[PDB]
Amino acid sequence: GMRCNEKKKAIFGEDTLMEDHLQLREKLSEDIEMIKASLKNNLVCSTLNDNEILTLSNYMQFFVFKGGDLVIKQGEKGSYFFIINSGKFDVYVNDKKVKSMGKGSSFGEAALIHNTQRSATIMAETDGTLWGVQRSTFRATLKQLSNRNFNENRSFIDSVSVFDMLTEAQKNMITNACVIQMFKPGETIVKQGDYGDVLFILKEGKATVFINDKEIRVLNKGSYFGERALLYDEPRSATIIAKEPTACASICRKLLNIVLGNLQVVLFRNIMTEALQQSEIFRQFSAEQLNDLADTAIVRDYPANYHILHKKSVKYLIVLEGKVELFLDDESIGILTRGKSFGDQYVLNQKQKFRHTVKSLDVCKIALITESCLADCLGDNNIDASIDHNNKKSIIKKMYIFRYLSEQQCNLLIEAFRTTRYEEGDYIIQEGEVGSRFYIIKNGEVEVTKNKRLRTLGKNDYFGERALLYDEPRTASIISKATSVECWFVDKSVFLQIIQGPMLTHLEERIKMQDTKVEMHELETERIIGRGFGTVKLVHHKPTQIRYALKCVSKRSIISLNQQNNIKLEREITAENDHPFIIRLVRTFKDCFYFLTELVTGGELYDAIRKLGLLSKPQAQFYLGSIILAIEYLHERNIVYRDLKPENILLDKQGYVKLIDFGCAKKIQGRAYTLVGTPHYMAPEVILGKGYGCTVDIWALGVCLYEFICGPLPFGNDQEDQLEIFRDILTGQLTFPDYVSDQDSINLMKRLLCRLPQGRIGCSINGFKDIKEHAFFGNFNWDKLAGRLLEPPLVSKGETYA
Repeated sequence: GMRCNEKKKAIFGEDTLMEDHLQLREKLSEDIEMIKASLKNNLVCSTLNDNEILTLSNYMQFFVFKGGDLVIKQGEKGSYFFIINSGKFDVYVNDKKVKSMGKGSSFGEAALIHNTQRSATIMAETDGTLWGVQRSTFRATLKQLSNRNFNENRSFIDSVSVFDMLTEAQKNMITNACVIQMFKPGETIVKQGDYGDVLFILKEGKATVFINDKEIRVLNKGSYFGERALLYDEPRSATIIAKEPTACASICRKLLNIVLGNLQVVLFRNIMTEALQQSEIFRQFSAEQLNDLADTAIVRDYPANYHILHKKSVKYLIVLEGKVELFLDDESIGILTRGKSFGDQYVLNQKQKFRHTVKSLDVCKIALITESCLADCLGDNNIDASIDHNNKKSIIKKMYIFRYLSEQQCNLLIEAFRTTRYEEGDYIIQEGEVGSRFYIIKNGEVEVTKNKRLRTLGKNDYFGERALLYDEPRTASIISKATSVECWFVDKSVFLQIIQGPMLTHLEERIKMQDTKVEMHELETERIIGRGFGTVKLVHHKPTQIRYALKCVSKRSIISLNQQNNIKLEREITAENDHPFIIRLVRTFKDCFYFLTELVTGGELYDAIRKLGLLSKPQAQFYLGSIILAIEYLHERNIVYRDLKPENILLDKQGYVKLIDFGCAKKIQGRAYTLVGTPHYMAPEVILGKGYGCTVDIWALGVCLYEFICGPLPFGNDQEDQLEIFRDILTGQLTFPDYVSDQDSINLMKRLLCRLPQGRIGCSINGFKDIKEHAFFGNFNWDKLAGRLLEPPLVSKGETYA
């Protein structure tokens, strides 16, 4: 009997105590009504409907205690929330008796929001029992309720035909406008003849339809009605009455108009945008431009066999319904069905005579875009020139170098483009030579080469942009690899006449820092500039003499709080950020993790506002405006920041802002539920645990504006206890001091600090447009902000760090 000659591995606070007291107990009517009563008064649960509270009530657990047994200690980490069922319980703060609690009373309120160290000890005087629930269970139950409600409502949005032409984002936005409405047997949901404006969808139960007091049919779960009442003012065709207990998801037109705008206008824009984008011309148009074409297009119904067009200043034609046949003279050239379109030729050549014929094959609906309709869309009568102008604008607005310049700067630059032609085999650029030109390929193809082939570029690609910022050797060659290639080009001399010093300095310094492929051994630490988490060192790169910042995240710090999956997700977000008002990552290192970023030398915004005192309107516009662009950028990439506060905003050498610290930031996929952020800045929806998204940063924006204009924080300014901060956030009164003289500032603050996201400015389908166009910003040039053409509020004299 031989043995195994290997080896075999071995195996190895408040929740432990409540386990000793837990017992099974069937809940009666009297128990449920007590729970229901107690939760209706609770900070988080007061807004919840009966079915939500009844669900939460069921997850409560029975805990039996003897007189003298410990329930809660003072200084231990909190977790349970309690409702006293029987007996008496005494509260001893600092080993000193204060209150005596009995049947109906509650304690451990804060535990339902976050892990908090308790204040006092609760002891049991007589033999008594508690109804209890943990945080985990409570937050999980609130998550599941709201999340399933949302998913169920969205499926019903999908089953309703009138919403078919809404986008993903539009459907998700109106899913939140769904209100659940309960009807007992006998209750009439809608009555024949009433001008109602509400769609209804049966989740569970059945309801009977009555036209003229006569039963037509019965309606089962999934059946819906009132979709026409979201579009038009019309009487109800029927009287719908509930047969059994029924739950209805409902959408009112009033809320839809707030959230989405006019539903007919939005649907048509989507239909028209999709059609117009089939043409290569209108793909380059902006969303606004296409929306304008949709709003002003002439819509017409034609009978069959009608000459819609023959030999009229129509340039483009879209089939909304039916079929039309296209003719060149007597030759049929094709049939256009629903969604197809015609007119590329005439859109591009404004003055060209319409040579084609369009004839309806059946009864049809057609959208027509005229010459005036394009001119109004584009802002001038020279359609051919504007389309060319915009084609170029679309190309350069994708490049960092050009996309943040003012519109006036961008227009002048486009106008300065000159065209040249090349024979096949011509070196457009030769490597090693010093360039002074930026190129965009109009026609043909080119080959990028070095020392062998690297790439191939064609129509609307670009190259050589670095020559506008630097005097350096071309790292590659550009050989014309086609028949007769044409490039648009702009000279450096022209670029330098258009761009001004501050923007040029920003670009010079920013594009350079990707070139320096640094290594850890090439960095020398000058001084420390931050502490924590870890430490931030100012470092000096020996080869290039460029100065950087080096954050030092410790391994033992990250592994302690289990932030394993969060540091990798943080690196991803931080690396992808490429906006002028967001910190730019250079590279990372490991051995402790490291972030190498650009050096920001003008200190925190926390200190700047404290140097300035109360900000004037122009100063608040500048800083809040700057934060808006950074936050907008992140929201467009589905990133919620979650920790917006002045501490997390640095100022650069020129006085422009840099958003830092993306530890709390997250790539949003649906509704987020985790409680993160800094309490004073946290949005109500985060605290209430029913789901949130990018809208939280807009609340935070409001908190910042309040600090800027008013001085103190709007909620919990005096408070240190986190429970009392959240309370003031949830139910406190928003007030403004007597020295705040600006009506528009207060209006904006109130609407940014709207508790429910649906009524919050910037949280509708228009997004930040509504914030940017608010009267507070009436005299504010957003165009000049991004391009660094505004005097900032404060310019730092020398460098400044914490």
